[PDB]
Formats: sequence, structure tokens, C-alpha cells
Amino acid sequence: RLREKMRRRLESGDKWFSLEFFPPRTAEGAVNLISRFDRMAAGGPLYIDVTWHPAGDPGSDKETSSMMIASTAVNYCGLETILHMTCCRQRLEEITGHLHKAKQLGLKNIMALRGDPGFNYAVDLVKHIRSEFGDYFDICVAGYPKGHPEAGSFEADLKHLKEKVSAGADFIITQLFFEADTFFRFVKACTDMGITCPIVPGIFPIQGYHSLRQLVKLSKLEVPQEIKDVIEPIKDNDAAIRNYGIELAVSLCQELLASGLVPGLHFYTLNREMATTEVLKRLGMWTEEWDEFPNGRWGNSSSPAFGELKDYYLFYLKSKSPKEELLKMWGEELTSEASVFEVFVLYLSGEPNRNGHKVTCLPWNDEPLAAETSLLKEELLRVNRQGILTINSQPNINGKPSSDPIVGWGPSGGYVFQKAYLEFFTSRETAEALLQVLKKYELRVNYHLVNVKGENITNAPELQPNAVTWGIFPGREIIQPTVVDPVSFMFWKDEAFALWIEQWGKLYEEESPSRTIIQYIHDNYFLVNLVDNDFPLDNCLWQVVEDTLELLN
Amino acid sequence: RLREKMRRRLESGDKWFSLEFFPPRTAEGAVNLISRFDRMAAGGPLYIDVTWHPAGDPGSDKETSSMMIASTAVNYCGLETILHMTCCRQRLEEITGHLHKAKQLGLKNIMALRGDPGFNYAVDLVKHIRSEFGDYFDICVAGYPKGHPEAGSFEADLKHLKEKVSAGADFIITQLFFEADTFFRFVKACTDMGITCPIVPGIFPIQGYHSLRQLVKLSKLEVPQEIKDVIEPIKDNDAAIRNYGIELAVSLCQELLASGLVPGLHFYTLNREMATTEVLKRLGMWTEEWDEFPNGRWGNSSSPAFGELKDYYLFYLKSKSPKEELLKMWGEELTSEASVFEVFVLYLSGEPNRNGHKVTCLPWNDEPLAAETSLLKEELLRVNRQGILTINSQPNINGKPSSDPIVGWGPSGGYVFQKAYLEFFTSRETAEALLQVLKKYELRVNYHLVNVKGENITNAPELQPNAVTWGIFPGREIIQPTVVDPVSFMFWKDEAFALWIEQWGKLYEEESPSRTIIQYIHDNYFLVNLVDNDFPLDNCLWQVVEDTLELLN
Ligand SMILES: Cc1cc2nc3c(=O)[nH]c(=O)nc-3n(C[C@H](O)[C@H](O)[C@H](O)COP(=O)(O)OP(=O)(O)OC[C@H]3O[C@@H](n4cnc5c(N)ncnc54)[C@H](O)[C@@H]3O)c2cc1C
Ligand SMILES: Cc1cc2nc3c(=O)[nH]c(=O)nc-3n(C[C@H](O)[C@H](O)[C@H](O)COP(=O)(O)OP(=O)(O)OC[C@H]3O[C@@H](n4cnc5c(N)ncnc54)[C@H](O)[C@@H]3O)c2cc1C
Ligand SMILES: C[S@@+](CC[C@H](N)C(=O)[O-])C[C@H]1O[C@@H](n2cnc3c(N)ncnc32)[C@H](O)[C@@H]1O
Ligand SMILES: C[S@@+](CC[C@H](N)C(=O)[O-])C[C@H]1O[C@@H](n2cnc3c(N)ncnc32)[C@H](O)[C@@H]1O
Ligand SMILES: C[S@@+](CC[C@H](N)C(=O)[O-])C[C@H]1O[C@@H](n2cnc3c(N)ncnc32)[C@H](O)[C@@H]1O
Ligand SMILES: C[S@@+](CC[C@H](N)C(=O)[O-])C[C@H]1O[C@@H](n2cnc3c(N)ncnc32)[C@H](O)[C@@H]1O
Repeated sequence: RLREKMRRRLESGDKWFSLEFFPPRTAEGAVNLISRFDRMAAGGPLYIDVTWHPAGDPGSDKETSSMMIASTAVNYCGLETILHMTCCRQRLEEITGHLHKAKQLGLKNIMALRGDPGFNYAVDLVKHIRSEFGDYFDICVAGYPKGHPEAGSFEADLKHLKEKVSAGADFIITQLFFEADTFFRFVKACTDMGITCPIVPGIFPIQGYHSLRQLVKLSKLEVPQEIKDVIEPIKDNDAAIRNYGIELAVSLCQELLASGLVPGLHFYTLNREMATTEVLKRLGMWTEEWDEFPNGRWGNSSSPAFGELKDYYLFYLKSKSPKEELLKMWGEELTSEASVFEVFVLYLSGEPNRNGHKVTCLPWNDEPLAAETSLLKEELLRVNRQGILTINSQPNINGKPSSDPIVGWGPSGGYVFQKAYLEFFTSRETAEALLQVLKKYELRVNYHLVNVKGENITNAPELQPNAVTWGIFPGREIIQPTVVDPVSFMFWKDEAFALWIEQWGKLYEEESPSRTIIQYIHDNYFLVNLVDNDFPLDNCLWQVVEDTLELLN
Repeated sequence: RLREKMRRRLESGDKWFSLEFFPPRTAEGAVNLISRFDRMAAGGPLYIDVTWHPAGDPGSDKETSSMMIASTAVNYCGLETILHMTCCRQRLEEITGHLHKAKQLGLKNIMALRGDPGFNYAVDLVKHIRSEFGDYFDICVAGYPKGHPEAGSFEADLKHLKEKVSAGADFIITQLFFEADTFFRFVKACTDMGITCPIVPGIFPIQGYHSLRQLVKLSKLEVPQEIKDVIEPIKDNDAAIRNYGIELAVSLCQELLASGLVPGLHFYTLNREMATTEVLKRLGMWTEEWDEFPNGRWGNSSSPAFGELKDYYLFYLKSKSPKEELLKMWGEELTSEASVFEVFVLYLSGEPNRNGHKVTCLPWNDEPLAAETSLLKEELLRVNRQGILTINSQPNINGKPSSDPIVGWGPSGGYVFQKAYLEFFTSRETAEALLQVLKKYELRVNYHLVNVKGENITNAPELQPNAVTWGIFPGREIIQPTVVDPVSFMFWKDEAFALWIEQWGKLYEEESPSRTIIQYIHDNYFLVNLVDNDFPLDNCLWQVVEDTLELLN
């Protein structure tokens, strides 16, 4: 049993580590994840666990399902695997079937959580598993060193934690923390209540700017000033960020293990090994494609680490974004699609709406408009004003020092290149006119068009990813941060279209004309993605759009 | 047994195919080869065979040894594996030990060859294996549809083939041919003699320009005019070459299998699957990193297909290069290293030697000096004249259409880039002066220096390959044809240094002063490799060399 070995390790004074992975968005991602499992197992982790993300039908039977990732790890790889579980908006028989399948599939360890929106708290699930399936499953539960964000207080949260662990459970996994002192405080507090189950500290290695930028938003974590200050100059050079994160992790882990109150370190891998492996090797616990820079939904899809961090349970919708402010931003009600066009335009121009409220966000892009779109702002306003609703773009760039404050990245002393591209929704009429016009730009312009119905039109290769950003650096291969890939793009459509009726539509009633307008847009508008391959020349995307309008109008 | 299944396939009218691989030069090459084996096995090849190359100690115990490649294929992969064998300059007990090990290792099939320079002909080996190891091993033998190059005639060669197959053997593998008619002629001729063992036709898919260029040299094969003519315009665009080769292979194989006299097709893979897989899928026999463009010793070392084609047994030293002409070219005798410098200079300038003979070749570079060195000829003459003996180089190039007749390659409508680099030998004194001078070019210049003793000095990353040539093409990832890699470079030194005393030294007697000069050079001269990373600027390699000379002189 897991608890048994953990106690037969604690009593011997052995220190162990564990690794947390999340189901890859894509099948070849699953294959690469399994390869990662095999390679990391040589370190001798006590157990791995697979995150349970409610959004992506976790209890399904596809090769992406967390269930099957865990099942493959435990059967084929032999690694101890804990399957996470959530309760929010789940019915009794669904949970029952899931646990039955897990029993059949051999998921001997179930990690019980509550998730986020016949079960309300995590205590209810632990109690369901203990009542029905007996003591087959080993149950651990989440603990929070500073207090769950929405708890009334840290003391009542500790009381509820006691209640949970007393019902069932076997050990507590503790959310990431930046200083060992707080974890010691938490351990002592639990000790006073007499929580006998071991508490395992969560270690989050900062790996690239994206992780930091997401993490800083989480208020209660209170990222120390030092980390932000040091990173900020380095911000562009992710590799340096990773090194600093490794240094921080080693320091924190050394301080923890110095005390001996820590049975073992729980590392959130984010499906990226090198960082965690280096940290473990520095501590010395390591027993003994290289895609480690996901670049959100743009980088290599086949990478197991592919995926926007905001989809990770830790940063899933924490940016509350109150619905009343969204309603006041994008207009209380819409008279016609012209209103939608206006909203898209203001998001880029920045002038206040007629009601005086600036449109600060859109359903798709949450992050602030980067400083590269200053080179496209006028043309973007042009296209958006004329019904071409851009949701992403970048200018074509020739060789430029990697130290350029606007467009530079990567190891200093390199040269960085970009291909112009344009992601935008359009009316079916505009889409067809765009298809006709492109015929004369076929050689130099790559385009993907897809409807919510799934109909897809593309001239790019069926499965070859079109490289769009790359850099030349001394003594190193060619880095390709940004990619346009039909596979990543094709399923991305489902998210992009869903956002129309999920984030914007819900703001309006079911019979309101605004809802009808949004539904019309969601049903008919195409999703389009254009790339200009002639990067050493002037950006023709403006010209092709202009001739599309001239043909249509 | 292999013969058994082949006959139980022939009698049923089943058609089968086989795949031939060669031991990769590098360990990760072996791993990738094993992956290729696993993936190709889904086609259901009857048997694979592993080439036996005498040069690279084939009967060794490293992970590159053909023996162990075969052993891993048969044990771990389960694929029927034939181990090739050679006789030239091998002793009785070495062969005996090799076969004993094979028996222990489970290499149930031994392919008996003669190789090239107590055994003289392949008949002696087949007879040794049949005498000592009984009928455990299944023996096939090479046959030649047009006649072995050095045979007296095709009829006496056929008689000797009969003799060989009568002693032992079980089937004949036939060297590549371009037209099925000749194979039919060979089959009929053998039939008249009553060769009862099945004859398996060798299929060579042309995959890239390098293969064609090597193959055309082999006279007896007599490459049809059509292939050369069609390829020549395409020559630069390898992918198109591969497509044409696939078409040719499909046509030839269809014509063969139409007759029914062919039990099965034997494909020389060259450790590259896509081409062979496509051909098989076209025929329909397929049961059901992507590095497929080796670029000789420059491309990705980890690729199983890495390696100069001239090392392949088929094109191993066929370019006789008579020793008397080498002696008359590079000087009958040498008075000092100045003579070597003169030879190196003339190789690039092209003026006739004082004796009137033009220096057409050097031990290292056999291929004619490409048309890109016209952009460096004056500086190359400078450096060579001043004791910097270049054996490779390329100019730094910014964006240039891929259709450029001089430097273009790859899919049309791309942009091609190059980093300047310089491979050259130097005196130890010049080497140290170069090391001192480089300190001020450390940021932009990457350098590797290594001696025959193995001492190595480098500022590049320990194992990261420095990319030196790349191209930007529509709707495609960044292609990296040419790489500078410490791993490939580090063992390459052994070949480069060995050539000094093997190809040049042997021309002079053991006590001759010329031999002493060549030995001095081979012992003391460093092997150097410089790369200029600032490709959008003027080539500084000339400047750094000039300041190296200024410091020294
Ligand atoms: C290691 C770890 C892994 C995680 N994995 C995932 C994952 O895979 N998927 C995912 O969606 N989320 C995951 N989370 C996040 C977690 O699911 C959310 O924080 C969730 O909202 C809280 O679940 P819980 O287990 O704390 O349940 P609970 O403790 O029941 O809920 C937390 C809140 O409920 C309160 N509470 C608990 N019991 C009572 C009670 N009896 N009366 C009143 N209030 C009570 C607590 O005070 C606290 O405010 C993970 C968190 C951690 C630390
Ligand atoms: C399918 C295939 C695979 C190969 N694999 C390899 C490999 O892994 N490594 C490698 O180094 N080479 C390889 N070769 C090349 C081969 O080893 C060379 O061509 C070699 O020089 C000839 O060997 P052989 O088997 O024909 O032996 P032999 O037939 O003994 O030698 C060929 C020559 O000997 C003559 N000869 C044969 N018997 C007699 C006799 N009794 N009296 C007089 N003359 C005789 C023939 O007429 C012919 O001219 C391969 C060739 C083929 C077709
Ligand atoms: C992931 S980036 C694409 C650029 C690419 N990653 C690179 O290496 O430069 C997202 C970019 O899309 C641009 N852009 C984002 N949202 C846009 C919108 N609604 N309309 C027009 N342009 C937008 C922003 O400049 C933002 O920096
Ligand atoms: C999104 S791009 C550049 C975006 C935009 N052009 C800018 O600089 O503001 C930067 C990406 O390059 C990738 N990157 C990849 N390898 C890197 C490396 N060795 N060093 C630094 N960044 C790297 C990371 O995914 C990283 O997110
Ligand atoms: C494999 S290429 C290197 C260029 C690279 N492959 C590219 O993509 O352009 C070999 C080149 O080395 C150059 N060069 C070769 N031998 C040389 C020699 N002895 N001295 C100076 N330059 C040489 C020739 O131009 C030849 O084309
Ligand atoms: C050696 S380089 C260019 C040499 C030199 N610059 C010239 O053009 O004469 C060409 C290499 O690019 C690689 N190449 C790789 N991928 C290719 C592709 N899709 N199409 C064409 N060539 C490719 C091949 O290894 C091929 O040998």
C-alpha cells in the first residue's frame, strides 16, 4: 500500500519526492508524456499523480482522459499513480461509475478534491469512497498553508481540514508556498489539532515567464517582491528564468529538508522534466524532443506541456472578471453586429465606450495587448472596423537583435524573426470573398478557415506545423517559439466559438435580441488564420484584406 | 526456420519484402534505429538484415557494432535478422569466435560475403560455417545481375555463383538494378544452370542527390540517362528527388511482381523509412524526429541515417584513385611543410603543379570544390598559403531566394541562410596564437580545436549542436541541413587524422624524409573548426585569422 511504504520510509529516515502531471491536450502529447514517465522514473519517484481537470471530460475514455493517463502509468510504467477527483456539479452515479472503473482499471489511489463550480465539500467524497469501496483506495487531501481563498478564516479552515482528514484520508498534500517558514507554521498548527497524517509540501518550480505572470495574479500566494524584481529584466529570456527558479527551488527545498519534519517533496512538473530533474539532482535525492518552452497554445502541439496555463487547475478562472463589469464594458444590449464591431475596435484603440467605460478585455485574450501591436494598431483598427474581428496578430519582422526591447527574446546576441499572421472572425460573406481573393496570394499566404459546424478549408499541409517565429542564437539550434499548426488550431476552434455563447451570450437573457445577435455570430461567423510567408517584404495581409473588402463591398 | 517460412510463403503465392540497415555511427543513432525497427515492423517485413562493415570493427561489443544491432533487433524487437559476414584479411579464429558469439547471441541467420581488401572467396566462408556450425545458420549469398565488377566474365561469374550456392547457402540476394529486364535475364541464366535457391531482387530507392551522385560513379550499374537528366534541374530540391525515386521504385517493383518470378523485394533503407514505406504502401504490400535528409557527416548526428554515403559498403572506395597518380599530384617527395602548403593551395587555385599535374583531390574532400567557394577563393588561398590548411568552409549568407543557382536549395519560394565556418589544420604554434586571439571574438565566434592525442578545447556547449545552415519555407518548419556538433566532430577527428598517414603517408617509404614530415604533421597539427555566428555581418573569420598570423609572425 502507498501509506505503508510512506511510513516504512519515514521510520527509516528516507526522503522521497513525487511528481504531478496533467493530461496532455493531444494524443501524441499523451505518447510523449508516457515517454517522460519512463525517463523520469529512473529518478525513483515515490508516486506520480495525474491532475483531474473537470473541463476536459476527465472521466472519459479517450487517450487524453486523466483516468487513462493514470491507468497507463500504473499498468505499463508501473509508477504509483494517484488519480485526483472533484465534486462540483457531479451526480452520485457518475462518481460511483468513475470509482468502479478506477477499481477495474487499477487506480489504487484516489485523491479527493472539491473542484470549483449530491456533494458540496471534499468530506462528502472521502466519505462516499470509504463507505462504498471500503479501504481499497488510499486517500490524500489538499491542505493550504495560508488558508483556502474563500474560507472564513485560517482557524475554521484548519478545523474543516481536521474534519476531512478524520473522516478518511491518509496524508495531506500542501499547496505551493514560497517560504518554508509558513509551511512550518501550518505543520505546527495542524499538530496542535493532532493531525497525525503526514503533510507533504508542494514545490512549484517557476519555469518561464508565463508561470510567473499567472502565479502573481493569485493574491493569497503573495509572490515575494524579490522574485518579480529579479525576473523583470530577465523576463524575456525564459531560460534564465528557469535557472533562477531552479535556484529558488533548491534553496527552499534545502531549508525544508534541513528540518526533518518533511517526509517528501511534491513537485508540480507541468509536464516539463529538466527543471525538476535539475532541482532533484542539486538536492541529491535523484537516484540515478526537448520541448520545455510551451509558449501557451502556440508552441509545439505534440509537446506534453502544450496548453495555456490558465487551463491548469491552479489558474483556472481565478481572474473572476465580474459579469456586471463585462456587461457594462461590451454594451448592456446590442442593436446589430455593428455593436460587436465597435467593442472589438475599442479593445485595441483604448478610447472609452460611449458610456465612458473602457473595453479592457475580450473573451479570448485576457492578457494585456502586448507592445508589438503598436506596429499594427492603425491597420488593426481598419480591419476590425470593417467586420474583421481580430483576436490575435503579429507583424512580420526580419533580423533584429534579441535584445530589442519590443520584439526581442531568448539568449542575448541572437537574431529574431517573425512572420505576419492574423487570427480573426468574419461573416460568411466576407469569408467567401476572402477565399476568392487569396487565389492570387496562394504561394506566399497560408490560410486556415473553419466554421463551428467543423467545415474546414486550408491550403497548408494537412499536419505540418507552419513555423512563424524563430531565432538565431550562438552555438545553439534554431528555436521555434511560435507555431501555426492545423492540429492545435483545429480543436482550438471549439474553445474560441464556445466563448461566444459562454462568456458573451450568457450576459444577455434567453429571448433578448442581444442573445439572438450573439447566437447568429456564433453560428455563421468563420474562424480564420492567415500567415504571410514573405517575411522580408512588406506585410501583405493588410492588402489582401483590403482587396477582400473591395471585392465584397 | 527462415528458408522454411520463405518456401511456405512462395508455395502460397504470398509476396514479401525485406529491409536492410547499417550500424549507426553513434549510440543515440542506435536508439533511434531501434525505434525505426519497431515502427517499420508494423509493415510486417519478412526479415531485416544489418550490414557488416569491416571498417568500424563490426565484430566488437559497443552499441554501434553490427553484431549487437542485429542481436537487439532479434531479441528485443523479434524481427528476423541476417548478419552479414566478410572474409578479406580475417583469420580463422576471429571468424570462429564471431560465429560462436552469434550462436550465443541468437543470430540464427548469417549472410556470407567476401568483402574487399585463410579465406579468399565467399565459398570458403559458407563452407567453414557449414563444416563447423552445421545447419543451424541460414546462409544467403550475394548475386550480381550484370556481373561482379572484377569477374573475368558474366559466365564464369555465374559458374562461381553456382559453385558457392552448391556448397551451402539457401537463397541469393541480388544487387540493385534499374530495369527488371536484366534481373529476368539473370534469373533465366541461373535457371539454365539449375540454381534452385530463390533469388531476391535488390531495390535501391534513390533518396536525395547524395545517393544519386555516389551511385552514378559505379560504372557497371550504368544509371540510365533518364534518371540523371530528370534529377539535374531538381538536384537541389532533395524532396523532389525522393518523390521521383519513389515513383521509379514503384514502377520497377510493379513490373517485377507482375511476372511472379520474384518471391520478395529487398529494400536498401539506408536507415530512412518514409521512402521505403511510401513505396510499399504504393505497391500495397504494407500490412498496416523525421530526420530523413542526412547531409553526410554534417547533419544531425543522432539520426540513424547519419554518415557519409562513401562509408556504405556499396560506395566504399570504389573511386580507386590510383596511388601513382596521388604520388605525382601531391609531389613525389617533400622537402618541408611548405610543400604540403603548396599542395593545399593548388587544390583550391587549380593551377598545375610545377611538374604540370593539377592537384585534383585531397585525402579528405573527394567531391569537386563546390561553386560556393568562389565567394571565398582569394581568402582561402591566403589562409592556406599561410599554413592554415582548410579542408572545409562556407560563406555567411543572409536571406537569399531558395532558387539562387549558387546557394539555393529546398522548396522553392523559401529563404536560405548560412553561417561562415572554417575547418582547417594548423601548427601547434598557430593553434595557440589562434586561441589567444579568439578571446576578443568569444561572443560571436564558436571554435573547436582537437589534437590527435585527443586533447580538445572548445567554447561551444558540451553537446548542443550549433546550427549553421537553415531555410525558411512556406507552411513548413525550419529546416537545418548543416550542423556543427561536438559529438560528430569529436570522433570525426580520427578519420581526418588517420587520413594523413593512411592516404598520404603510405605513398612514401618508411625511412623517407617525406614520411617523417607527414608523421610530424599528423602528430602535432591540431584540427580546428571555427564558426561565425554574426551571419548578417561581414565574415570576420578572415580578420581573426589575419590577427592570428600577426600575433604569431
Ligand atoms: C495538491 C492539490 C491538487 C489539486 N488538484 C486539483 C485538480 O486536479 N482539479 C481541480 O479542479 N482542483 C484541484 N485543486 C484545487 C482544489 O480542488 C480547489 O482549491 C477546491 O476549490 C478546494 O477543494 P478542497 O479539497 O479544499 O475541498 P474543501 O476543503 O471541501 O473546500 C475548500 C473550502 O471549503 C471549506 N470547507 C471545507 N469543509 C467545510 C465544512 N465542513 N464546512 C464549511 N466549510 C468547509 C474550506 O474552509 C475551504 O474554504 C488542487 C489543490 C491542491 C492543493
Ligand atoms: C546484398 C549484398 C550485400 C552486401 N553486403 C556487404 C557488406 O555488408 N559488407 C561488404 O563489405 N560488402 C558487402 N557487399 C559487397 C560484397 O561483399 C563485395 O561485392 C565482395 O567484393 C564480393 O563478395 P562475394 O559474396 O561476391 O564473394 P565472391 O563471389 O567470392 O567474390 C566476388 C568475385 O569473386 C569471383 N569468384 C567467386 N568464386 C570464385 C572462384 N571459385 N574462382 C574464381 N573467382 C571466383 C567472382 O567471379 C567475383 O568476381 C554486399 C553485396 C550485396 C549484393
Ligand atoms: C502569443 S502573441 C502572438 C505573438 C507571438 N507570440 C510572438 O512571438 O511575437 C499574442 C499577441 O496577439 C496580439 N493581439 C493579441 N490580441 C489581439 C487582438 N484582439 N486584436 C489584434 N491583435 C491582437 C498581442 O500583441 C499579443 O501580443
Ligand atoms: C512568446 S515568444 C516572444 C513573444 C514576443 N515576441 C515578445 O518577445 O514579447 C518567447 C517564447 O520563446 C520561447 N523560448 C523558447 N526557448 C527559449 C529560450 N532558450 N530562451 C528564452 N525564451 C525561449 C518561450 O516559449 C517563450 O515563451
Ligand atoms: C558539405 S559542404 C559545406 C557547405 C554546407 N554544406 C552548405 O549547406 O552550404 C562542403 C564544402 O566545403 C567547401 N570546401 C570544401 N573543401 C574545401 C577545401 N579543401 N578548402 C577550402 N574550402 C573547401 C566546398 O565548397 C564544399 O562545397
Ligand atoms: C547540403 S545543403 C545545401 C548545400 C549548398 N548550400 C548548395 O545548395 O549547393 C542541402 C541539404 O539540405 C537538406 N535538405 C534537407 N531537407 C530538405 C528538403 N525538404 N528539401 C530539399 N533539401 C533538403 C539535404 O540534406 C540536403 O543534402
